[PDB]
Amino acid sequence: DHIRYDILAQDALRGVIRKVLGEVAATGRLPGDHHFFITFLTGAPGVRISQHLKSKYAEQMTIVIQHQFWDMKVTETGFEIGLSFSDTPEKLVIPYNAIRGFYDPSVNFELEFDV
Amino acid sequence: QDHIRYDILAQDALRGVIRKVLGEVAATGRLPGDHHFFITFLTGAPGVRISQHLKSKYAEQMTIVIQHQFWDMKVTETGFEIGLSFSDTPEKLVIPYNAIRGFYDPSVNFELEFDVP
Repeated sequence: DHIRYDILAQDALRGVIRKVLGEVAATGRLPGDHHFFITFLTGAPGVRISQHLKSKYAEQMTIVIQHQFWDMKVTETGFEIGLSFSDTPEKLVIPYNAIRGFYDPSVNFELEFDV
Repeated sequence: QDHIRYDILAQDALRGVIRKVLGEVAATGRLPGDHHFFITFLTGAPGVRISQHLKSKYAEQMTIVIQHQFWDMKVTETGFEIGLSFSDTPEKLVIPYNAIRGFYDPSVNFELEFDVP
């Protein structure tokens, strides 16, 4: 039991999500008809949100990076993005370890983690 | 139309798990707990270095077991090297990571598969 394959795998997969949106942010544009549905834990450590959003999605929120999003920056720890809302601009930092689900419908790809 | 190819990205990532695990063992020199690996690879793939004895005994695929009697395990950038005994004649094997087709750890029922061809 000395080997935590489950952890190792999820860090590895986690790092795929890093590479991906890592190159989407490089060019600012999203390739072909691609787009992501990243589901994360609003209260996870490392997460940077607003009491506004947190008082809206107490446990977990699901953003959607499509057509045009903004300010997306991608670090080894997580991704920062802009999220224009009906009444206020929001900017959240979502650390990878906080992501519990990544879904890309264009190529029917799905990742799920234990949070 | 896929511009990202998640599969190739997931595969190299998981292949990366085999690297740190095999690399951790190569460090110490002993498998932890009841862990042991069933590594299946292509004897034909390039970079693979095995003897005529084994290449003839095994056509294209082969499954090796790292458990009780292994020596000189060296993890490199390209793949890894391991020493095992087959029918009492010691052997040295060079397996490049991209030649691995499957990795199984019966100890904790953990298996990984790749498109080795």
